[PDB]
Amino acid sequence: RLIFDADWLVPEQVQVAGQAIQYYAARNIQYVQHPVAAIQVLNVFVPAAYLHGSSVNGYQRATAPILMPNTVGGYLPGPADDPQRVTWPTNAGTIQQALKRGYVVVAAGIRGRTTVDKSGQRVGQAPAFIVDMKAAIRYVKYNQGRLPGDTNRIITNGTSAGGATSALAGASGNSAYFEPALTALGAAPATDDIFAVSAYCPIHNLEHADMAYEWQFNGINDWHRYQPVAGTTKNGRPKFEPVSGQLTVEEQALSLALKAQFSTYLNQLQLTASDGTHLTLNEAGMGSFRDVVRQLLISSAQTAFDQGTDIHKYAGFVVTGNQVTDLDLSAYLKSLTRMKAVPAFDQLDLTSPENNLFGDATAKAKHFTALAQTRSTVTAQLADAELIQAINPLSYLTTTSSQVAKHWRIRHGAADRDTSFAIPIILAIMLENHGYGIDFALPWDIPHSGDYDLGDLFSWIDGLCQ
Repeated sequence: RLIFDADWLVPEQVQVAGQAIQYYAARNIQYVQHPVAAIQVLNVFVPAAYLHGSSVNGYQRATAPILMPNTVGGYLPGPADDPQRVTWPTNAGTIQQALKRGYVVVAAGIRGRTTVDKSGQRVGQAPAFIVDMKAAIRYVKYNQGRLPGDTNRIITNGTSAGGATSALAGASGNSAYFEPALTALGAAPATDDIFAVSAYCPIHNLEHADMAYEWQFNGINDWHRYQPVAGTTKNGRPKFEPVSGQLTVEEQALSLALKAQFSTYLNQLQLTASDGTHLTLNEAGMGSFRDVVRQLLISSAQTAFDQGTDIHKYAGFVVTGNQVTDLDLSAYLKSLTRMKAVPAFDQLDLTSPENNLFGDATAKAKHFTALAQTRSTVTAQLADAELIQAINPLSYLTTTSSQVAKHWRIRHGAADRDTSFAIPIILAIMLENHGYGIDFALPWDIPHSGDYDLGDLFSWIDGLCQ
């Protein structure tokens, strides 16, 4: 069972800039013996050359990297992708380019917070998303040789909640916490540690995201965002409407308290500089850690400016000659604007996507922080601490309960306000602190999105594999 049959691969082609990309596809493959939702299937795409004993970009059937992208967003279900898919959500263009690059692609469907089983019961809440990702990885590795590509070169990719999925897969290789769930699903008898991690704006470290958000936006009392509404625009993308508001005095009080506590949290992480010096924040949110955030934004501006991009758009920067020499971070942030209210993730009334993510068999949603549980405005339960810890990529970096991928590439746009810049920065520094390879950046004027720099992503991948 769960044996991949190469006879399932059928010839296909997709046009890419007047150039035809030939490949083979094997679709809707069940990757566990006992699935609980229709979405639990995966698609396999292989450059045609690998069925001819030939090569592509230096790769061959036996050596080709296996890109495993997911379409998870908002911790909702993520259907198995396809290079010919055009319906939102999709990263079809990335698969097209990957195949052209010579990569094998296995796109697995992933359960989400809204997924229900055969009796109408919720079966997609935490930790379903990572369990499915692992099951798919195990299916791939179990089928080494049968499936084209090098199973020792699996590289996950994802955006937003999907970025957290990718990061978690890389950080929690062969963790025993997920064995019971994987066993129940009848997942393939193989490992799930991967080669590398690609993650765009990973929405992770949820239990500390509210504190990080306020450390960043406290003092900015108006918020602005677009909320999805009924109806869809081109290719299934939901329609959106602008919504804004002003923080109540109570929210402002909560904001200050959350920002204050971020100092304690950040300091106890014991993050360090290359020379071992401890990064910190004072009671007012100032300090060596704040300088790192400032410098990343300065570097972001410098990179864009160096390539001919005009950076006069946001406030706060100081330019001397051709160099960005300083930044009034508070000014930049006000210019950027606040997106979410307070708390930004663990809402007191349990109405956020994250609250729903932490619901379970009997609770539609739960709190995942002591603060929101204590100040809940509705009857509520606090999610299991062990579960919260288990889905936080960071938990595995300060311990030895898994096999962590050695290569990481993380991106978070400088215009992305879905979570504080501190969130991805913490992951990046912690990875460096524990000896793991990390390529990190805050791309100038890039919003909450991903897969916008394929040239660099693939160059990074080829660098690791060649």
